Amino acid sequence: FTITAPKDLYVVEYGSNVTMECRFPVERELDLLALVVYWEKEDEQVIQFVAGEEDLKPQHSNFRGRASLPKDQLLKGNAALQITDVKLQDAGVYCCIISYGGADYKRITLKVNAPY
Repeated sequence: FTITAPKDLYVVEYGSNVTMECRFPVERELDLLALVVYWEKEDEQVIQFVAGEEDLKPQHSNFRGRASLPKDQLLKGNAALQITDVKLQDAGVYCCIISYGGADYKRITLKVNAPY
């Protein structure tokens, strides 16, 4: 079991949206109840999807209502993190962690260009 992140780094503009791919193999048919997904950013949880239960942790989360896991991508084996209305603070090293049978992780860097 190994996850593939084709893009190692993403460069985006302040105020825009970004979707960071994180793909895992589905042999035959997907059992959401066996799937665990965490996205972190430098020892800070962005979002999690654990056996069908999603938690944004918007308890003073820095991504209160801007982070999501589109389920049309989850079902295709892509645990993509979508961040809307990006801010400078969002730049950094993200970690995508998946457990589906086995477990693996990939680091992904986000760069945010500011206005002039």
